[PDB]
Amino acid sequence: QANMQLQQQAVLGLNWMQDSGEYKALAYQAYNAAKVAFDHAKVAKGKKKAVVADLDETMLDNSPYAGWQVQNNKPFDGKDWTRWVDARQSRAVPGAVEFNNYVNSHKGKVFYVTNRKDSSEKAGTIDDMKRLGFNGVEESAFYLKKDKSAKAARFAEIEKQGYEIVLYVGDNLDDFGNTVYGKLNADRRAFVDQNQGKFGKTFIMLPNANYGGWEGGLAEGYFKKDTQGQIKARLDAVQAWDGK
Amino acid sequence: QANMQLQQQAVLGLNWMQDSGEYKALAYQAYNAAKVAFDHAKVAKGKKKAVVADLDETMLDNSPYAGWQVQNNKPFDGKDWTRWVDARQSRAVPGAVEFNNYVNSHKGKVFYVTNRKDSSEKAGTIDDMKRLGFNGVEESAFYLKKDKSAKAARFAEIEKQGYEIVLYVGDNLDDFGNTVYGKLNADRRAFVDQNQGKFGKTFIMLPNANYGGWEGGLAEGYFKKDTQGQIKARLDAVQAWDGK
Ligand SMILES: [Mg+2]
Ligand SMILES: [Mg+2]
Repeated sequence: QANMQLQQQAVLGLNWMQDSGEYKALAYQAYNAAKVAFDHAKVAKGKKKAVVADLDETMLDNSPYAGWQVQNNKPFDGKDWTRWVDARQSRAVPGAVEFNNYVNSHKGKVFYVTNRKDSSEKAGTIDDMKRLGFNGVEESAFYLKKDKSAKAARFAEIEKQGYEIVLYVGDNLDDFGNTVYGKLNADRRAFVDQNQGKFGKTFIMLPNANYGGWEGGLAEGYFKKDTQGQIKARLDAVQAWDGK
Repeated sequence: QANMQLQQQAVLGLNWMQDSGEYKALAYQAYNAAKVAFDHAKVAKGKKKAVVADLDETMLDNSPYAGWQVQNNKPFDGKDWTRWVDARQSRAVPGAVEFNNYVNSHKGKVFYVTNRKDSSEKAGTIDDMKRLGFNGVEESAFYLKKDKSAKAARFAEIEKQGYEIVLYVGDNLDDFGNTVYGKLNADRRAFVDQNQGKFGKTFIMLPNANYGGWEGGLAEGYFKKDTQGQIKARLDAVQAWDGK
């Protein structure tokens, strides 16, 4: 089964995210930097300070779903995902709760801009965030996915309400705007070089070695490929020393 | 072959580190935070400002060696590693060169505290660092491994010369001292919680989902286990949703 080959390729990165103190230190580092950024942020007169935050693998830890995929040789499946969301077993990314609550009690507002589905995944999402200790998880704070996965228009909606976004937190570059949405990794890397100065300042990164826009970035039409085509794209992407 | 199963488990994390703009953004974020830390660092009168930096997967990118392991189903092998080092094809972790040069030209000194071998890996190391553009790669800047892998005694040696280490940069928690050297991941995670405030400040983390002290941290005597025992430890470490 090519599906076993596909999920086994995630095992080491899953181990790292789930078990290592290194992963946790990177989460703390991101949220420590995010606090400094928020403290220093200067906002135009008339505006209120907003922080925009992605959820999955930024504030919520869905690693148990990945653990289930590995154990059962399952590729991603939207219906399996909703059952996970409704299981209400999401964990918190280290640092995230304390950061969220800090912002919200110090003249800011965190907005959750997320591609969990507004229709079917809102309830489990809000339940888990309350349980995990996030302050300000009222409906109005959430900009969940409707039709589009691209996030900029939701950022814009927030700006329409007299907020100035002072920072953006995410594990995916598409959490920072639409510049490289649906683009291959060369373009995505180019965006990062162009915006080098913003990282750890206006753009706050969380680590995610398991999935994301970088995965689709491995090859043209990657997500439309079958399991074998996806494995091939992963393997063809490998940069290797010749052994000499 | 269990050895194929072992290296295939690294593929996705290797793809991430090698190809994603996200990895690069995390490297920039770490080095942007490191610059802020260095700018603000206050040192006791009489002392000179030191920065201590690990090399492999902190300032030097050895991902092509990992790419060769995957392509050839090879576990880690010290002799293969030296040939890689002597190949002189090391790449630079994004941000690292600019950070190193900044410190060294602004009343600081970067010291390279590294477990590349002093005897046999020094020459290739220095060659690659000069080629990559690191300033101050004279012999005296390097504290390469002799007998011990633990790093604290080398940090102490630096402190003996009238330096105060203002920050430490690494991809491994053992790059920050000896508190959790050779310990399992629970202890390692506990260290991170105890030192939560230092991350992105005094302790600067780089991402490494491919290998490290966290790998040995998966199980008691992990590095002494055969390939099958190591795969088992990885798999047994997986935290999984029950699917309901
Ligand atoms: Mg996310
Ligand atoms: Mg290292």
